[PDB]
Amino acid sequence: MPNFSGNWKIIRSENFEELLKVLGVNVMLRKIAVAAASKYAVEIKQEGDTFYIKVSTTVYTTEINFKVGEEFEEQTVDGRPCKSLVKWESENKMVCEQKLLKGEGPKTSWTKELTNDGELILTMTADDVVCTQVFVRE
Ligand SMILES: *C/C(=C/c1ccc2cc(C#C)ccc2c1)C(=O)OC
Repeated sequence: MPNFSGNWKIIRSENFEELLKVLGVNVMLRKIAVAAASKYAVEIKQEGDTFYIKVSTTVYTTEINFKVGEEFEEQTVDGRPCKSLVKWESENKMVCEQKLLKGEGPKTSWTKELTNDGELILTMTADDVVCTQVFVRE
């Protein structure tokens, strides 16, 4: 029974650098971030409403655990602790609204969707800007 469960590898990444600009990241780091983003792998274990997600590059890995509908702490795309909450939008799309623990900055959110043709699509939004990363089953 195919759901979000599996090992995914990035095949495209539109607007990553623009998003990091909105998050105040300096040019050079933006450019390295982009280079490193072509090696993004994602591992998802899913049972019902409940998700384990590991995202790794060449040199960094992180894990989140969440239940749909339950608040949890994570990091934004610019690595600040935030409050996060995930809701379904349809059978195989979910959206996440984030609010900052401490401090001021852009409105962030993200979405994961499992298309009919077997891709995983990730959007990440900072204010006006929308990054789109497409993944395929490893
Ligand atoms: C599930 C997930 C994956 C993902 C992909 C790319 C990311 C880039 C950065 C940066 C900088 C942070 C987190 C990423 C996470 C996700 O939910 O991301 C928000």
